[PDB]
Amino acid sequence: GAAALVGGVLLIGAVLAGNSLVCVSVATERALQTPTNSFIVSLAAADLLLALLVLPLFVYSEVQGGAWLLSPRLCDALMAMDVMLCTASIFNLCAISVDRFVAVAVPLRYNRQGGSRRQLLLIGATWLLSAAVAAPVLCGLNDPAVCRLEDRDYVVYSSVCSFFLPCPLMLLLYWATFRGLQRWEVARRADLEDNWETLNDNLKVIEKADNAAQVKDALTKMRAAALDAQKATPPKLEDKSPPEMKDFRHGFDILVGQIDDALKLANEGKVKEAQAAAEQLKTTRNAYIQKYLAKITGRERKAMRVLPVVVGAFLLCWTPFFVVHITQALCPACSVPPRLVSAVTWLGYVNSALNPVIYTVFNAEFRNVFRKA
Ligand SMILES: CNc1cc(OC)c(C(=O)N[C@@H]2CCN(Cc3ccccc3)[C@@H]2C)cc1Cl
Ligand SMILES: CCCCCCCC/C=C/CCCCCCCC(=O)O
Ligand SMILES: CCCCCCCC/C=C/CCCCCCCC(=O)O
Ligand SMILES: CCCCCCCC/C=C/CCCCCCCC(=O)O
Ligand SMILES: CCCCCCCC/C=C\CCCCCCCC(=O)O
Repeated sequence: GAAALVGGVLLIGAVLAGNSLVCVSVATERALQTPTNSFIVSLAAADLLLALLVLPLFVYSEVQGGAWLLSPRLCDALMAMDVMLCTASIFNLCAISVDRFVAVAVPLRYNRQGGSRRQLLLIGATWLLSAAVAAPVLCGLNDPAVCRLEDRDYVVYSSVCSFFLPCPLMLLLYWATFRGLQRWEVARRADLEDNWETLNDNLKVIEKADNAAQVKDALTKMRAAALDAQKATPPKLEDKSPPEMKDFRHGFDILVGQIDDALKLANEGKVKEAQAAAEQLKTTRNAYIQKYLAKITGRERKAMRVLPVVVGAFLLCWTPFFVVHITQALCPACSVPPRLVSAVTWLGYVNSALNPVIYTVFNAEFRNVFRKA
């Protein structure tokens, strides 16, 4: 009993603190405001809701040796929430894989600034779907001194719908996505990184230049780097002929054109004007260039490194739970030691504390936002 209490309090504390720190960090920091991180916030919410609505009465139950002394309707409420929040977590890991696959497979360019908010819409769908899976639990599925899902048909249904069916689908999509990105990565990575650096560095030289000569020299180096980068063809388009190739180079053509206009200004000694033109180059790079540079240099694939770790931890933490529960539901005679049933439940809930740690260790932006304690 004391161990359930101690472990339980620590668990609830860790989930609340870790996941709130994630939510607030995506809130405070512009560098964490990305499409992927919308889902990460959603997952954090699921874990916060778990710590607030489910874990306390779960811990209380465990201190009372598994006994349930409260009403059966409250039990039904708790179990529906339990099922929904577990399902929401999984469906959101699924949604990330669907979102990232579409981002990689379907390059889009918008006229208007900003995102489409399609991630928000997908996240909303994810939660409604999870509620749909969980909804029958609220209507009362049990035949009573314990709080368990006794309906064997329902348990098989949800085990399949919430876990054994989405997990293979999500693993296939993550795999296609990573393979998809690899195809965009140029062989001569270091050369393109050099070009990218020459661009970003000299933009900074231009901002703090003392005179027109320095601005002109920097612009000249940018021009050279832009033209070099324009020749770095990803393997995806290497088998293409001079359509697709028109899209790729066109961005660099706009950039060089703007650099040329800026050079004329710098050459005439119009430093202020040349500097303002260099700032408009920053926006062009963001529009037609920067997203594709990060893809073709291998940076976007690198930034996705944290996702397999999150998925891996989830599978590690929840696979025993679902194997135990579907086995029981399929085969009453397949007697699982109550002690093990309890163990795999704790392991499932411990996952809700792990993700903040995983981000901090395995994702650069979260890690850097952390490291400035
Ligand atoms: C997403 N699919 C499921 C999820 C479940 O729990 C997360 C369960 C489940 O059986 N949960 C039981 C029911 C109650 N829960 C522990 C608990 C929570 C709150 C108060 C007391 C006990 C247990 C882990 C079953 C399914 Cl099919
Ligand atoms: C059951 C625990 C271990 C299973 C973890 C599952 C990992 C989910 C992600 C799968 C996609 C492949 C990820 C492998 C590293 C990236 C590959 C690459 O860079 O091309
Ligand atoms: C790729 C499959 C991952 C399987 C699930 C991983 C579970 C996550 C648990 C956290 C362990 C953290 C310790 C790792 C330290 C090494 C980090 C590093 O080398 O960069
Ligand atoms: C600001 C990041 C959002 C998450 C906040 C942190 C949540 C709890 C994590 C802290 C536990 C730290 C465990 C040690 C790993 C960090 C070490 C490192 O930075 O490399
Ligand atoms: C996606 C993660 C990996 C999944 C692991 C494999 C899942 C296996 C789960 C089901 C095994 C339970 C079946 C045992 C009783 C079956 C009754 C019978 O044989 O008639």
